[PDB]
Amino acid sequence: TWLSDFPQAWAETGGMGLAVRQAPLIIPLKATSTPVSIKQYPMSQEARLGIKPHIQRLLDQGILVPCQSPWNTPLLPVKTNDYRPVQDLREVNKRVEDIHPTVPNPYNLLSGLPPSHQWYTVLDLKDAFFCLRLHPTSQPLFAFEWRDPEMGISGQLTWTRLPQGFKNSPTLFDEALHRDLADFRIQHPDLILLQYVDDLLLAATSELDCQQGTRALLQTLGNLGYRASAKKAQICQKQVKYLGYLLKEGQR
DNA sequence: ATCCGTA
DNA sequence: TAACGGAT
Repeated sequence: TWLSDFPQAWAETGGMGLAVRQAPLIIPLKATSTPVSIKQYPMSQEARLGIKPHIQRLLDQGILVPCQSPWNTPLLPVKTNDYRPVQDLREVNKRVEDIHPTVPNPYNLLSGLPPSHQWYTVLDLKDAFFCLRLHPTSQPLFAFEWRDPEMGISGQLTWTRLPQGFKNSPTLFDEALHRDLADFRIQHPDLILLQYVDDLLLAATSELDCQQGTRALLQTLGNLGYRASAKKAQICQKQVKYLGYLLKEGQR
């Protein structure tokens, strides 16, 4: 199967990703920016318990590390009745220098799919932002408080990877992956590759070309340190769901 | 929690 | 202005 020929390429079988060719990201602040320290709002035990194993996992993965920083933003519990950690990074976002929004809207992106290429593969990358390292100098920006009263735990944690909730993550990820896949595009002139942050579409003129192109794309992604979702993967189909659209016969 | 945008 | 939906 596809899952066994490319074990490195799938979130299921490859372990965590890390885009090794991408230098750790440095996040420039606006000229007048001063650190902001917002106090953590008290969390109910239910929400704390709901969130705890997620925090523990990220610590075990090295994605969260202890720290002490002049920046602090609130951790929110967000619920299905399962709680997930959602950091409110809005006051950090306002203080970070703006970048040009280079991710195309899906309409314009799909306008680049010729009707000549009707064999499709759709892959989405698992925990994409977490594959990009954050430079130690910018890590402090994203600190929050983790207090576990019934374990005598207090202190800040922060991210070593590009974080959810950060206004520039989607754009920075899209740009990083474009740099990492540029050569692939060069080696495969006959293929169409659409990238929308972590959502990929490969289109080919024939099923053979799609099979051979998908193999090469999976191999490339795994080698670069990215991980595709095998569960959601749509491989060499005449019809696929991409970015809310149904792609079929060159339509949509 | 807090911030932004329809009767 | 109260109220809500959606966002972090």
